[PDB]
Amino acid sequence: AEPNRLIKEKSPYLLQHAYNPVDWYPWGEEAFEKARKENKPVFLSIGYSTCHWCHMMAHESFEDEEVAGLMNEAFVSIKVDREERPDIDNIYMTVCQIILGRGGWPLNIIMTPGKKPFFAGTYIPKNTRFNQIGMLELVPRIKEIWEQQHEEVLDSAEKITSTIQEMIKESS
Repeated sequence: AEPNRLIKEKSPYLLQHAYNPVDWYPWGEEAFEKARKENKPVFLSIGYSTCHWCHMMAHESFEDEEVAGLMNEAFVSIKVDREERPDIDNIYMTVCQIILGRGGWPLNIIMTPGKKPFFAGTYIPKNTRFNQIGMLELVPRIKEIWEQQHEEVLDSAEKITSTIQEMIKESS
C-alpha cells in the first residue's frame, strides 16, 4: 500500500483517504497544473468526517479499484475537507445548486483545468439505478464527452449551462 498525497495532510478526514486507490490531491495549484498539463478535467470531492453519505461513497466507490482505475485515467482528483476549507465548500455548493437545483454532501464537481464547472453531483452510487447513473458508467461517459465533445464542454463551462449534465442524464 503506497499512499497518495493526502498522506501529508493534517485533516483526519483527508488522511483517511490517503490509501484509497484514487490518486487524490489536496486543493492546491499542483493539482490544477497537472490537469492543465495533461488536459484532463478535475474531479473535486468535498466532504467531512461526520457525513454519512461521504463514508458510503468512500466505501463503495473511492476504495473500489475498478472505479478508481477509471477515475485515474479520466481525471485529476481533488479531496477537500469542508471543515478546513468552508470557503471552497460554499463556492461549489452554489455551483451544484445552480446546475442541479439542489445540493448536499458529498459534493462532487467536475471542472475544467481553469476551474470552470460543467458537472455536479451529490452522492453517486457505484452502480447505475433507475434514473440515477452510477460511477462505473459516469466516469467513462465523462471521459468520452471530454475527448469527443470538447467544444461543448468548454461552452457549457464558460456559461454554466446544464448541457453536459443533461447529456449524462439522457445516457440512461
